[PDB]
Amino acid sequence: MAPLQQKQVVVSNKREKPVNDRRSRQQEVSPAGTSMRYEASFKPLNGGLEKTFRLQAQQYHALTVGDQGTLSYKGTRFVGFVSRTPDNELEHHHHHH
Repeated sequence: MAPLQQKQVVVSNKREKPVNDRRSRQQEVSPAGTSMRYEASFKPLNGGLEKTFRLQAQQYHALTVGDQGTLSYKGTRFVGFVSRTPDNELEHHHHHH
């Protein structure tokens, strides 16, 4: 059993660490060049090592760096990120233009 552990974190910086596929069964690192899976660093407000989770391009485009907000994770397993003010809470339905 695992409850949704939610704590407010800082989206500090984007990161990119090289990846290797599990099928390689490598006994060594040996990066497979690069990848389009951009990583986001979630820093705990109470101090600690940044939680660098790997995201897709479409996913990284969904959040903003600097946006302090709630993080929903279960241990080391990333579930979802909860922005305080999502895009549509700024981009409202009533416009002048």
